Amino acid sequence: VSRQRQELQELRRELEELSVGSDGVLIWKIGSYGRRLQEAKAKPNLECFSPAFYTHKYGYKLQVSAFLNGNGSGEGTHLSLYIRVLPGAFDNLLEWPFARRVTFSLLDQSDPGLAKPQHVTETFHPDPNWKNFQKPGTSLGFGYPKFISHQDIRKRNYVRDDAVFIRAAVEL
Amino acid sequence: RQRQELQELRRELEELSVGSDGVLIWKIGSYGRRLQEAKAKPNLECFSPAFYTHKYGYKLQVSAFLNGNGSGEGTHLSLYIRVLPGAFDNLLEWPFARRVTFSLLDQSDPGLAKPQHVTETFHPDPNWKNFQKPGTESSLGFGYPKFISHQDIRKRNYVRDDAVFIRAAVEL
Amino acid sequence: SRQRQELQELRRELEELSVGSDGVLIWKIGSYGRRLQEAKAKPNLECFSPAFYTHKYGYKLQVSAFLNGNGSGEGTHLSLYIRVLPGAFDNLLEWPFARRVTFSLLDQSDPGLAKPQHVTETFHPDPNWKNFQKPGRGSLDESSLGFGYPKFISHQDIRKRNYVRDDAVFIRAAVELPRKILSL
Ligand SMILES: [Cl-]
Ligand SMILES: [Cl-]
Ligand SMILES: [Cl-]
Repeated sequence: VSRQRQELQELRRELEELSVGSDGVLIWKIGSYGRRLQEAKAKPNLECFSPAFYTHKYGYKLQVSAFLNGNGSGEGTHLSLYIRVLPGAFDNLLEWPFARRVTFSLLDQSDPGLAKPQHVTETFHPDPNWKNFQKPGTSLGFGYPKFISHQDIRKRNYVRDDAVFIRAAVEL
Repeated sequence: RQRQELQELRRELEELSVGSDGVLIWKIGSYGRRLQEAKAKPNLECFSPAFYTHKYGYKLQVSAFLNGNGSGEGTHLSLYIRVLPGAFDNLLEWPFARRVTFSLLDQSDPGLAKPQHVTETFHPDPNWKNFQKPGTESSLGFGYPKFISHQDIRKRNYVRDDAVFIRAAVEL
Repeated sequence: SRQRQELQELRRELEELSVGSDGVLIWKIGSYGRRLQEAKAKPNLECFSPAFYTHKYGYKLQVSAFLNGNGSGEGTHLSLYIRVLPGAFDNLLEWPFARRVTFSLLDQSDPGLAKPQHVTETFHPDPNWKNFQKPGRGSLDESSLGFGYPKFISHQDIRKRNYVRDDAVFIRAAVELPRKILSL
């Protein structure tokens, strides 16, 4: 029994090391949007987390997070989006502070052949003085409290089939 | 209980099945045994792992009747493809209209002699219901009931070490 | 047993997903100090990288290391080797394996503040080395195959710079990939 469980834990860890951006891109699907939005309205600062992902194979380990009902200046009125640098297996091989351009998008879920998608996008340029980007060891989220308002999110296909797509594109 | 813990990992592995520059290579092992099973069970269809054409692309699945079906029954290998519901469907153009190239690979040492692959190409038919957006008649896929005859498959190295390779290249 | 069979099937599926990143495998060897002491006590003690495909539908390779050395490097050097393993796509490939291989022991220094001085060896696989031949049966069944460097880096040199950092070493194997085609 102990062997089968240690085996499952080993495979789960292996799967997590396979979470890697595609040309620096992570697309995070937040399902059950309708329910999760009501949970966030009942509990201020309830945060959703993406799976951890490597920017590129043997790169930085990052994690996207979202407040469906918002946080800080966006609390109760906006979707808020953040990213964090996590301790990664290959940190000693990397340049510090983390200084890669990060592009956040909330995807417009429209068929591109029928209508041009109108994604909500913002490009983050890390400040080398912010502690957030320093080598882990030697949370620290960085992002936007007012990414998209509750009124604006209903104006395009940002929510479709009770799901939203958050895109984080890291310049490699 | 653990059947679903294992099914969670199996589902994640399926999400990691992605074409290499739009290419899926599907190995059908135990050819002799499976061919005999196909002769005894005419509705016996082999399925490839499901795969994404590209990261965040269309989810497809290749299938084969080793003893053939329809007009190829008992005389040919029949090859088909289907669109399956994918996690990113709302981001894609519909109907699926990307050129698909099927090849049965000649397993000849390329350093010795030029392998003579058996190849067919098609542009997906917009009137084929399965090429339309999933969720929006026969359960059969789209393809070739007469891909290669049983006489031709025994020539060259189409069957080698009791295995055949099916290649499906999707124009990205 | 049914769940145990399922675990081994998933483990095989995960191995098929071990693919180099643009032909690159980076292998982290943790607990370096302890493993060096174990290797001093057991001369044949060999560390193995996970098996990996050079590229999707490519060659299956595996890197190996003797922390206390093998052959001419025994007791004085780290020895590095690579071998071809039976892969699912072997019958579609050119044999013998002839793609350029570059081995590196990584100097774990921040590249932005100091130039890391990696220890490197490059080679064009010799067509006469039995391992680089197509994998696969005779009455003689042994494991002596892999080509390499018995004297990759000396024990004196590995203690310089940042080759060992946080009790770990990084071994890099970069393999030459098929060239992309372009129509003019
Ligand atoms: Cl730092
Ligand atoms: Cl995908
Ligand atoms: Cl150390």
